[PDB]
Amino acid sequence: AIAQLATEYVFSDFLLKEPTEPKFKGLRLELAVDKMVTCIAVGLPLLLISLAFAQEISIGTQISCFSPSSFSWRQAAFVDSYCWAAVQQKNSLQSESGNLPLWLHKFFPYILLLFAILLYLPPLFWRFAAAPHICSDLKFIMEELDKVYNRAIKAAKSARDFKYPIVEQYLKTKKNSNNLIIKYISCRLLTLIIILLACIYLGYYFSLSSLSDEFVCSIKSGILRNDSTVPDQFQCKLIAVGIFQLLSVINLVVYVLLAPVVVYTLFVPFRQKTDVLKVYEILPTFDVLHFKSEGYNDLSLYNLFLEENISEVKSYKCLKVLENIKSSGQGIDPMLLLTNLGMI
Amino acid sequence: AIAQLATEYVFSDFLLKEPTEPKFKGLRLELAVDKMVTCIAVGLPLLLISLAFAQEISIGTQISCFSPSSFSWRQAAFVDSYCWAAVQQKNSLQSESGNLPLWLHKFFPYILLLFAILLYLPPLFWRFAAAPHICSDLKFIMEELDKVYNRAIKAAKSARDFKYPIVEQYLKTKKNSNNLIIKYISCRLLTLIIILLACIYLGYYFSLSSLSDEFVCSIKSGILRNDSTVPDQFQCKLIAVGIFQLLSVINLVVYVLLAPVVVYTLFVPFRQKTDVLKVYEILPTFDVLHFKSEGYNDLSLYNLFLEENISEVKSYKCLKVLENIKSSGQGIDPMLLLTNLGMI
Amino acid sequence: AIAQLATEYVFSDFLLKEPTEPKFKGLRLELAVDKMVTCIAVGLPLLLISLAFAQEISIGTQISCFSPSSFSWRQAAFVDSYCWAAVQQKNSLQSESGNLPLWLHKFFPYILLLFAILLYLPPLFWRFAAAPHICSDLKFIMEELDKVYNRAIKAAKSARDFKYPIVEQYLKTKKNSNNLIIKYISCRLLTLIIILLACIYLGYYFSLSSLSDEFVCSIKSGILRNDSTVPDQFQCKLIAVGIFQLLSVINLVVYVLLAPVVVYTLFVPFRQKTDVLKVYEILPTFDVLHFKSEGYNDLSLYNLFLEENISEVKSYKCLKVLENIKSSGQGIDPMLLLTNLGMI
Amino acid sequence: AIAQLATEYVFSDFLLKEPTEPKFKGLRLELAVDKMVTCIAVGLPLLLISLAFAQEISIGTQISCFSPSSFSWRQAAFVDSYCWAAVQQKNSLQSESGNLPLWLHKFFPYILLLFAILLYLPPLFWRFAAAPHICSDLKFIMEELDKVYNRAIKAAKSARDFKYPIVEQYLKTKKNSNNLIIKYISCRLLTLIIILLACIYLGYYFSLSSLSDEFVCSIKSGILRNDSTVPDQFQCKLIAVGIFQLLSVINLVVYVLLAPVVVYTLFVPFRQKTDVLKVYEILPTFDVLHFKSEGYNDLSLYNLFLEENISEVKSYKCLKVLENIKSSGQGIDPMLLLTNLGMI
Ligand SMILES: CC(C)CCC[C@@H](C)[C@H]1CC[C@H]2[C@@H]3CC=C4C[C@@H](O)CC[C@]4(C)[C@H]3CC[C@]12C
Ligand SMILES: CC(C)CCC[C@@H](C)[C@H]1CC[C@H]2[C@@H]3CC=C4C[C@@H](O)CC[C@]4(C)[C@H]3CC[C@]12C
Ligand SMILES: CC(C)CCC[C@@H](C)[C@H]1CC[C@H]2[C@@H]3CC=C4C[C@@H](O)CC[C@]4(C)[C@H]3CC[C@]12C
Ligand SMILES: CC(C)CCC[C@@H](C)[C@H]1CC[C@H]2[C@@H]3CC=C4C[C@@H](O)CC[C@]4(C)[C@H]3CC[C@]12C
Ligand SMILES: *[C@@H]1O[C@H](CO)[C@@H](O)[C@H](O)[C@H]1NC(C)=O
Ligand SMILES: *[C@@H]1O[C@H](CO)[C@@H](O)[C@H](O)[C@H]1NC(C)=O
Ligand SMILES: *[C@@H]1O[C@H](CO)[C@@H](O)[C@H](O)[C@H]1NC(C)=O
Ligand SMILES: *[C@@H]1O[C@H](CO)[C@@H](O)[C@H](O)[C@H]1NC(C)=O
Repeated sequence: AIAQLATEYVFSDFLLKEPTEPKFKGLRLELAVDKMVTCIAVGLPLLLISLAFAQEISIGTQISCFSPSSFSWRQAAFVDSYCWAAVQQKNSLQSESGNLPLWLHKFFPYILLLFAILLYLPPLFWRFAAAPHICSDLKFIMEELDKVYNRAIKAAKSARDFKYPIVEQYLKTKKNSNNLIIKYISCRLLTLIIILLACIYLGYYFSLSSLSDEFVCSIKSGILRNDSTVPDQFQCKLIAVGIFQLLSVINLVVYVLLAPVVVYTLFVPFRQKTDVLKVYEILPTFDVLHFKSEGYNDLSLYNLFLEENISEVKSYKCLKVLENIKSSGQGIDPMLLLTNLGMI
Repeated sequence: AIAQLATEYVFSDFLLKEPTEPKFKGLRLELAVDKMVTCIAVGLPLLLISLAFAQEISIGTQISCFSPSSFSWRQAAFVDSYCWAAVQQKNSLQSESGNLPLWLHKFFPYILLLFAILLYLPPLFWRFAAAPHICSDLKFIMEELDKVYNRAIKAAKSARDFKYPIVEQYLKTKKNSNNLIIKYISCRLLTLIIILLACIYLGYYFSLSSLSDEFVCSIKSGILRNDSTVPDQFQCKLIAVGIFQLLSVINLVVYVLLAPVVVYTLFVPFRQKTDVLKVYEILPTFDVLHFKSEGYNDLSLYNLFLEENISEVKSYKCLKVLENIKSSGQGIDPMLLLTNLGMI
Repeated sequence: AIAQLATEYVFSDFLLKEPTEPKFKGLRLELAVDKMVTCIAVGLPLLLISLAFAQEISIGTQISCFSPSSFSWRQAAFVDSYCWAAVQQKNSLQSESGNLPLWLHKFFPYILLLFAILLYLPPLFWRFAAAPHICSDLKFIMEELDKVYNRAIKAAKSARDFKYPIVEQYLKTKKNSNNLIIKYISCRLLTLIIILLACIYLGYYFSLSSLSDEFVCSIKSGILRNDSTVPDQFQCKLIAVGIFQLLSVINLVVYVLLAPVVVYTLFVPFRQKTDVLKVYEILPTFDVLHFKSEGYNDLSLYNLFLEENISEVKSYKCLKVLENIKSSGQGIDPMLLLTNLGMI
Repeated sequence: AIAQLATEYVFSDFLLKEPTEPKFKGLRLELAVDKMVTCIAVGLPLLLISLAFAQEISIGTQISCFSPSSFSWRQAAFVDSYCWAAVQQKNSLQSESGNLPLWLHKFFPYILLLFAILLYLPPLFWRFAAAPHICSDLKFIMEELDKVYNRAIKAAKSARDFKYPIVEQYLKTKKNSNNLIIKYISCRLLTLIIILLACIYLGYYFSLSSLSDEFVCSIKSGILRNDSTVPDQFQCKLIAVGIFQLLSVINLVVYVLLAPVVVYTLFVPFRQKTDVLKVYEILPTFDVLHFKSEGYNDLSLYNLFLEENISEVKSYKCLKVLENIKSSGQGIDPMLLLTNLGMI
């Protein structure tokens, strides 16, 4: 049913499942824009395939050949099945557009599934090769931030009654290596390349004459060759090709809307904005240094992932509360922090 | 079965699922009127699609063409499938109303699913882009309110035997920025625009002549062109078009009933009523200031979400009990609060 | 299968599911008579729809038209499907009873599902708009009653070795406002109105001539108009209309049995009986005042919901044990209470 | 499949599900004989319905009409479906036995499902109206018995190193009111009445001539009336009527075996036997009084439910161990109790 496919592929959490494992607990490991680009680019061809054969849009078989009236039921079934299998054998069928449109019309679901798989591959490579590396580091950074917050408020609480910037040094180190960022821009670049190839294929397929689904087929190989009761050629038509083209144009539109999103995603430093650690600079136990910007290096990628997963950090939430209050400038940062009383 | 679709789409918790995650625990993050508008505007086209092809309303195929009596079973099947695929090819079919009604009749389920998806998109954008931002802030506000209540009753209990309005300052800050409110009114405005476009389409479709489902179809392209045994044209009829129109008028009625609800939702300040924090003004540890009204700013949105999710706050419940008792004015607020004894 | 539908709609907990949420834990929030009225009025039309097309009661298609013998299989299928779609087009079919019976016969499942949905709507509005408001208040009242019981037995225990009637004042306040009660009687009144409209429709439908399922149909629009091989008119019959009428009379009987139940439910003060708080009057820490009767106000509704959900209250259970023992009058209330020793 | 229905309706826990709720934990609330009577009287008609249409016992359609040889496939299908729908219209069909056997043959599954539902109704009324009332009281009685046992062994333990019979007074009070017992005998009496009505109907139906499934049917209303190619009348036969009668006699046999069980259940005092509290009379902290017998009052019903659910009571188990040992009379009750050492 149409509504079942709708639920399964947009309303269900299709490709939105969090990693079912206690190693990454609440950690996203895939940027929201990347998760939605993957969800679209993968589920749309699948949702389109499932629609192209919805039981109410499909009239029946995928091909019909119009055997003569003298032909029995089973002879007509033979003609249909033979021509269906004969869209490959170029000698049997004669089509005005060519044999390539026939191949594309028969194997359109396979090609869409191929595009879905190829578009799922880069997110899979990211989830397996580079997601744990960033997950461990991000979990460590969040733990260290919570610890420095607790120590800062404990020092402030003792005042109301070591000191090494380890996380800052770790991020300074991340500023050097660029392995994770080249992995990220490589998976994004393969996603963009496959999306553009899919756009090219879908634009070509939609550009077909729309009469290329009608091909002349001749069951005259083998012992049927010099047979006389069988006519020389049959007029076959590939049903559901109009549906294929109407769905291919939808896929092409969505993909050419998605490609600018991927291209923008490709520029990872430009997206690093709203410096997340700047809110921590108001802590005594934390050095006054953001030092996170301007590079095609893993530091910018970590900045993005921190900007995403930082809302889970309670200390960040309270510090951002104080920072927003500081916009008015009524009281003072350490006083409001001591008032806070939120170690964990 | 009809009853299965009924269960799935009204009696089941379709699109009423709470976010399956411990980040938002009992927090709604979608106003009840917005949740019901989404549920209706999305499930109704899906429920209608599933009904339009219920096994007891569908007689069989979606098209029937009445081949001549001389035609065999398979030749008639070819005529049916050819004309079904030929509602697209404008050269083959001749219809009094035009080819556009034929397109709309064949692809009515697809268009309804498209409307369902487009109507689901703004709630999805709200759930992903702006729901966590409001969720963290609302959870922090509820925690701070419980904390101030506990501190107020502890001070009162010590009397029977810091002091910074942090949440008030946070809300004062929210009064300034308007990012969340423009996100909210933007998703609501896109919902209204898509609902109005769906109303326009459904009113047009229902306005079709009701004989536009009968089209004359000619299987005479290719080698069949100069064939003589095949008649010049066939009288095809698109079954289940009357069902499509009867369901389109239902969808249009429900949508023109839903559009005023969305328009009213669009006026977020007007809906901010029954000042929820006013009940907290009777606490000594809480400054005597509501300061939440009159603006197209995120403060009004936060007021709505607080009015919704505030029933989960135990301190709010007890304070509202005292406030309602105060209507009689028998005793006194601090005495009844000390009697209360409900820290958590 | 018949037995599967039987299980699903009477033997399963259909529409008897407790709210899957920790906000209301064991709280009913829907009076037993209201829950059963909803279950009947909603599941009966669904159970009837599912029966009307049980695979053993359905002979096959919903319509049969008796084409001539010369007509091929596919031509007869065209006649059947055309007339099925032509019960709408009033020009094609000529029926003695009229076109309205034909519409009602084709769309009987849709009309029953519509009645099921409309009858489910008021309980849904109650569950979403007014159920949490009463749930929070009822949970607070139960907690306060358990607390006053514990304090009374602690005072009695200290004797064997504040004092503000907060819940009594809260109920006195509830005695004033009538928002919840007008919401309740409004949902009940809409339920009664929809039940009466369903009774009217089902009584009309069952009153049909029982030969209105036989209609004369003419496939002579379009190019078939002046065709000669096709006969002027076909004798079609809507199968499963007798089943529809036999099920409509069952639905009408059950609904006219249900309507007095809803009318009685409408009189909420009359149903407030067996004063539940009267059992608490034997506590020293509880003022000697029931003060719950005689009004179209939210207090009577709260009395009903307390009478329903009060069995979950342990203190109420023990107090009712003592009250029943007091019928004999052998010992004394405070002595038996001290003996009780059931703080929680 | 037959074996699937067998599993579902005898081997599965069909209608043996414990109440899925923490209010009644291990409490039966339905006497074993009543639970089995309900299970039989409800699942047997359902199991019979599912068997009457098992895919291997059903040859195909439920009716076959033997159109002439000249009739096409679709004309014969029309005759079959018309006569199927025409068992209702008394003018069309002429049967030797009458139209009532035809009605009963077509709607036999519906009538069996109706009997299953009506037989499920009294157990449902008991489970909803009177089960919680007895559940709370029984749980309280079990808790009080465990408490009195603990206090008795604590007094005995202190000897080796208040005093109010509250549960006895509660049962003395139960001896007065008869609301629960009239509810119980009323649900049992409705069960017996419905079982007897089902026996009457099944004995009548099985008494049919077994040729009443063959009826003469005439498709000659409407424009077919004066038609000549259609014969005057068709010989239709309702297949699966022999299966219906063979299953109706099985249902009747099981029901006339079940009716004496229900009649015996109706005599609730006679079933109150093996005085369960008599085992508690050997406790010092428990008064020496059974006081539970001889009445059409709720006390006898509570005696039955205690006899059923008392095995869950650990104190009862240990006391019955001591009572059985006392049959030999070797030692002494208080000494063996002190030896016991089973407070909980
Ligand atoms: C990502 C964006 C740019 C994609 C836009 C669609 C492009 C790729 C589509 C739309 C129209 C298409 C063309 C339509 C027709 C022809 C003629 C044919 O003999 C060769 C292919 C060719 C030349 C197609 C190549 C692909 C094409 C240019
Ligand atoms: C939201 C509310 C206002 C929607 C009401 C339905 C509207 C959009 C519907 C109802 C009747 C419809 C009209 C009916 C007939 C025609 C004639 C046709 O040649 C062009 C479209 C046109 C002019 C339709 C446009 C859309 C229409 C005006
Ligand atoms: C709730 C109770 C009162 C419902 C009882 C059923 C009522 C509503 C039914 C039973 C018989 C029905 C009538 C039977 C026949 C006709 C004649 C027709 O030309 C107009 C409708 C009319 C007049 C029906 C109106 C509805 C009706 C009166
Ligand atoms: C619970 C026990 C007593 C049930 C035993 C089955 C009874 C109810 C059955 C068995 C035989 C049946 C009888 C068989 C034949 C006829 C003749 C018919 O013209 C009227 C009904 C009547 C008179 C039946 C009435 C019901 C009947 C007496
Ligand atoms: C069929 O007959 C033709 C006659 O020209 C001949 O050339 C060909 O070889 C024959 N093929 C078979 C399968 O006999
Ligand atoms: C069919 O015959 C006609 C005769 O006018 C001719 O014009 C046309 O080209 C022929 N087409 C084919 C497929 O041979
Ligand atoms: C059918 O023939 C009749 C003859 O009177 C004519 O009036 C009508 O216009 C014709 N219709 C078509 C579709 O040719
Ligand atoms: C059928 O013909 C007979 C001839 O006596 C006539 O009485 C009857 O009215 C006719 N019915 C129709 C439907 O024309």
